[PDB]
Amino acid sequence: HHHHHENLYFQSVSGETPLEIAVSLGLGWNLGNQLDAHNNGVADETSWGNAAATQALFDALANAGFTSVRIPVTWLGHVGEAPDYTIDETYLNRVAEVVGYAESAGLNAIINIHHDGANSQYWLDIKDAATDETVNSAVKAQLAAMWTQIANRFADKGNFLVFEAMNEIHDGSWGWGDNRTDGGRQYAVLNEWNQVFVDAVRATGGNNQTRYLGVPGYVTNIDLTVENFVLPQDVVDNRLMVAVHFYDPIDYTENADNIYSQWGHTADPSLKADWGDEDNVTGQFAKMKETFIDQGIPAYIGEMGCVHRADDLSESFRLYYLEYVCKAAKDYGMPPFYWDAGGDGTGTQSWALFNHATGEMLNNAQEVIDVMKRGIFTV
Ligand SMILES: [Cl-]
Ligand SMILES: [Cl-]
Ligand SMILES: [Mg+2]
Ligand SMILES: [Mg+2]
Ligand SMILES: [Mg+2]
Ligand SMILES: [Mg+2]
Repeated sequence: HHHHHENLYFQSVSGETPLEIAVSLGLGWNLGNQLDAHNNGVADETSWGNAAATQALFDALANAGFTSVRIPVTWLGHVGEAPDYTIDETYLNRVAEVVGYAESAGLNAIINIHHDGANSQYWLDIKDAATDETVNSAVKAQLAAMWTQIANRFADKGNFLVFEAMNEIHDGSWGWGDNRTDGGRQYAVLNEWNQVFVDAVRATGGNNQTRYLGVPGYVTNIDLTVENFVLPQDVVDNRLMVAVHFYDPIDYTENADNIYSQWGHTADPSLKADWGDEDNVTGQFAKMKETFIDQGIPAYIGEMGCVHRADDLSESFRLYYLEYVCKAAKDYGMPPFYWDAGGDGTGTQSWALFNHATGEMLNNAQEVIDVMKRGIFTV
């Protein structure tokens, strides 16, 4: 019995133990294909199928019963040259607008560095940082300078606001590259980068000294995280959370080849992926519980989800999958954040639950939201 009263007032992340931190984060949602979107080398919020995000969206998320929103942010084309790596002020203001929508609606919020790290193809380059100390130093300098500016811009915000160091770091091969054969250097470099982020945020002082921060393992993969992640040193206890992503089995959840329409024990074998059923969900989450949660280290599932099926029978399996994964997340100590890429809600690969500009629910989103809420908020 370590729990304590929450003698505060405004919405916030809170708690010292993994399970209490998870309660405060509740059920999450990602503002996807939004501030993460980029085109022609520059972040471009409206270029990947969404109109600009609004307060109306965040009010709708809160009314629907979400607790927290992850706001992926791509900064490409909005950061100056070394040594200052100055962030364009208007873009930073836009990030602050979206954070403010979440704050106003009584939601927790996570902001990050997102597609700057995509595939090691831009400045945030693990492949070359692991072989060239000059590159590693430049990456760290940019990471520290950017996070100093972001932290300073949000220094007045309370603990509703979380900073997540970066997104999905890999050398191009998505976890099956030189990270497997190089003796551990890439894993060590990512751990160093997370330490640089923590140090830079904490050095700004004030509220940033005690803010909850998210730090990922390699390619946000559960196995590579439990095997190789090292928790950074910190000046305060219990304010670093391990970030993982979970889409298993991606062939089903994203429906790439439009052939796997069922999932789990009752699925027809000819209509399902050949792996990744219920035992994979609990088996993977058990690794996170054994390595982190049970050792006092909080963790969260920064992205999860499953695309819509227009067919009634297939959609039943999608709702079952989402309900099963959310209930397992609750049982194993991690808040899940659903991946909502928005768009128009048509086609065979739609993640959208809300129109990102009007806040209106799309198609059967209410039923999807209800099953996810049942996993998190119902015993
Ligand atoms: Cl109690
Ligand atoms: Cl499996
Ligand atoms: Mg073009
Ligand atoms: Mg500035
Ligand atoms: Mg390069
Ligand atoms: Mg040198």
